[PDB]
Amino acid sequence: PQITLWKRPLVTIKIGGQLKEALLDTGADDTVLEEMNLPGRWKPKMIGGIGGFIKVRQYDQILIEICGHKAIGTVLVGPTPVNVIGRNLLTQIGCTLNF
Amino acid sequence: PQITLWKRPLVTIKIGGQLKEALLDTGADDTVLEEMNLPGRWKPKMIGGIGGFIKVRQYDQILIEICGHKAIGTVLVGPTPVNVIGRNLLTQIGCTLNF
Ligand SMILES: CCOP(=O)(COc1ccc(C[C@H](NC(=O)O[C@H]2CO[C@H]3OCC[C@H]32)[C@H](O)CN(C[C@@H](C)CC)S(=O)(=O)c2ccc3c(c2)OCO3)cc1)OCC
Repeated sequence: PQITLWKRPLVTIKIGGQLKEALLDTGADDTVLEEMNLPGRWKPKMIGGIGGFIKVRQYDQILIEICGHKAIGTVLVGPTPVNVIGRNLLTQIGCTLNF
Repeated sequence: PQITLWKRPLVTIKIGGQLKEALLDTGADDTVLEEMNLPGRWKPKMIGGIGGFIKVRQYDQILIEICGHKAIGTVLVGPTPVNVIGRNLLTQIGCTLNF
């Protein structure tokens, strides 16, 4: 599909057996999701943007489905104000910018 | 052009007659550039990112060319970690997400 950018590019994702809403974010290197108690091990990480850094938990080899497109990769979990799908997963679903 | 996302979608922009590098950022509502000198009036504003809020200078109706495509819109100047082109200008140049 084609998503215009008049409004926030919000889509439904499936992760850890749950459905959530997330932004398709070409400015995000990594994927950052709201607090959720995913199973398994993790590693601490800090990520920075406008306003500074937040602390997140890095989970690897996580399965996510985005608009029926499956992907598997690293997900960062923490007190982010918004769920963002970053380039690590956008590439896997074949997402491009076009103008 | 069609831009894949294996690397950051960085492009050259021209603003205030000066060339800069900026990130096409579908997760940003607004366009935020690092500290620079711009001609014209401005108003102080606050914007919030992943780590908190920052103070910026709001310049309205600014000419800015993005990868060969002209826009005229609002540009925020302040302590952003990187120059980001937000949806307010991505829409002007006809940019969409596609997968
Ligand atoms: C519920 C209240 O929300 P809120 O206002 C904040 O909400 C939002 C916060 C963040 C975003 C996404 C963020 N957009 C953003 O900053 O846009 C600004 C300007 O336009 C406005 O529109 C939305 C906010 C304003 C970028 O797309 C992506 N970022 C990096 C980018 C700056 C390049 C360095 S990143 O998120 O930091 C990030 C993601 C993955 C990573 C990483 C860093 O490093 C490793 O992987 C969207 C909405 O609370 C205030 C505390």
